[PDB]
Amino acid sequence: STGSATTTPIDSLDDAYITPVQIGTPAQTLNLDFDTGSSDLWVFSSETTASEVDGQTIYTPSKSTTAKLLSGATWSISYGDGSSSSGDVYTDTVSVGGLTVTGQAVESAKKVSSSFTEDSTIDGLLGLAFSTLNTVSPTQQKTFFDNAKASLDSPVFTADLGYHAPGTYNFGFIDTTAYTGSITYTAVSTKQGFWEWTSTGYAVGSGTFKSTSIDGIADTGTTLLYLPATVVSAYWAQVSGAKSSSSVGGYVFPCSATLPSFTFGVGSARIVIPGDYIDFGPISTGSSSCFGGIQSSAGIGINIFGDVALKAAFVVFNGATTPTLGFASK
Repeated sequence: STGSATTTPIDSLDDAYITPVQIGTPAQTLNLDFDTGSSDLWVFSSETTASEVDGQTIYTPSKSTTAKLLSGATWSISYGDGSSSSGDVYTDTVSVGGLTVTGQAVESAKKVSSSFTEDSTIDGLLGLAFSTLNTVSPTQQKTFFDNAKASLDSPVFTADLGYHAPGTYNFGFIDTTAYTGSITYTAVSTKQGFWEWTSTGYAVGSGTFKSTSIDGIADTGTTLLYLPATVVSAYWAQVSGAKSSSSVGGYVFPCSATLPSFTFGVGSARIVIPGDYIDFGPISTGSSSCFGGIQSSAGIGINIFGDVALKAAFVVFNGATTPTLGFASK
């Protein structure tokens, strides 16, 4: 089997992407944030504290003839950025772009933090990291991909995120029309539960490539590109007037600037992030200070190849017995 679904930016800055997902019978369609950096499929629901719902579409298990309470199971997740959610668990039928999994754990939120409430466009998360990070207790549950894997034509999914435009998540096949040149594959460590890999270096603008190993995660649920302070400083040093602002929370730059590209290495291959992809617009409405899309990972504890980086590529998440990651230009 295969599946193919369009993923759409939630706003004009590509702060996140939503993908429609069919849950239950008859189908209830929710727009979920596909997240290769976490491993829980959780949704706003009829059980969510009313004051914490503000415009989201909810899953109502009592209206699904295929929903079953997973007795005794609870879940609770605290994301790196301080957001959180928790609740109980149903199993139900979940379909993504024509690909159907029966008995998928659908984690129903009883509580969500303010960041989730305030984002009316995101109805929940669909985790695509390794199932070892799943938070359901006392019986850990599998991700949608893990459940689908054996049925797929090939045990892969691909992320093709758009810049200020829709893109695609495919399951079970590689669309050879969706990228240019070749796909370069690189090793993955699953030791921390992530799609963790090592970039071979970077360049700033038309500058020379610096060969250096940068370990990090391919994380569709993170907006920005988080890299070591040395690398980030070298980037922003090429933008007149750029500075790191503790008050704002990272590097800012004059909105009148033209940003240089940023290149990252995948083996001997190179992925070029155009300068425009690194512009996250005014820090507040009407400001002439703009927020940067490349930020320091210092004090995160891990480097993160988030949407800024991934949207410059066609990315293969290869879930074979020994997983790997593939990157192509597009």
